[PDB]
Amino acid sequence: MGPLWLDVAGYELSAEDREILQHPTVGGVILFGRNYHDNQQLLALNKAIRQAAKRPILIGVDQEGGRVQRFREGFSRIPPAQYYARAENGVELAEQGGWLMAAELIAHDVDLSFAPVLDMGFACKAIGNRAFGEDVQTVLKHSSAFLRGMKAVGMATTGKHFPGHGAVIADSHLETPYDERETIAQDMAIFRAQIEAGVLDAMMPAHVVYPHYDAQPASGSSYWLKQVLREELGFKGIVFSDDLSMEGAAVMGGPVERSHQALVAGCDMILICNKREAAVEVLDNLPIMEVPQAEALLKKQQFSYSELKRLERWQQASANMQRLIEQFSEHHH
Ligand SMILES: CC(=O)N[C@H]1/C(=N/OC(=O)Nc2ccccc2)O[C@H](CO)[C@@H](O)[C@@H]1O
Repeated sequence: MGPLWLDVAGYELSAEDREILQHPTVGGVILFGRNYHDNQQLLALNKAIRQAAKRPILIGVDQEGGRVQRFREGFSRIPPAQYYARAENGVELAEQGGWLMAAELIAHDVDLSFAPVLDMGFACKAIGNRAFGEDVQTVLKHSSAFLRGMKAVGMATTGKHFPGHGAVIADSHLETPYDERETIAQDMAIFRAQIEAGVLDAMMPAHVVYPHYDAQPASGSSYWLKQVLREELGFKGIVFSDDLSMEGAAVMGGPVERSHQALVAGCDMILICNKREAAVEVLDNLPIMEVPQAEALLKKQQFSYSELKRLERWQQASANMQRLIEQFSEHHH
């Protein structure tokens, strides 16, 4: 596995896709809604991806629940992460949500969901009800349960967006938001806790500048990714970059330079989404490096959707998640 996560255009692989996936710089494919038509098509696509790579390759997706669920039709709907804490039995429900989400992905030959969100609060429009709560303890109580669910079925976990994206409430009018708070201790406490617990296999940093701490976005900052994340907090897992196709070239250079800089800053792996031309430029021009420790993120269990549906745990979780959505969704009222 190499450092690069890239994506494909549609429901099946093109000839170019099959060629690219063999490249040693590729480590993973991130799937989007545009790669999902139906359950059988998804299984076929994932088989094809793994066959084309001719070595282990990660298949990942943003499948959080609520506003962020790429595969919906023919899957169980998972609620916004916010909903668990709104119910009296929120800890049990959060575990069910994590388990169900992860299990259905595993059953369709996906390695991992980029989850959970450990951001604090609902006031950042991009985050909102993706957060488990608005205070440290509510977020920890419910995210920990969600994590336990994911781990129960052998899915690797990813905390995001380190050191916390919950309070980005102003618009910088630039490509990189700023969070101007003099202290983000509460936000970081959540990440510290989950790292110490040993329950995060990976971390995605925030593309956010925290000027009272450091001048660079966390996702491109040695301060955040090395000094804090590694040395102070003792994180031993995989660090993913921000989506590099998002970064402008006027300051950061072209996609090859941006990839290099992310890796030097402390990322293990880099993401280039929705920009095939950039991904190919990086494959064509980035010196080859291996990320063997990424193999830790490969899913640990194998089962089919038929098998999953025969489990009481599935029958209950699916019913309970639909009911939880119905309890708090404005759409269902
Ligand atoms: C803060 C946030 O929602 N980041 C998401 C995220 N955000 O990506 C962008 O914001 N990309 C972008 C934004 C503006 C212009 C071009 C790309 O991408 C990752 C992969 O899909 C997700 O795992 C992250 O959760």
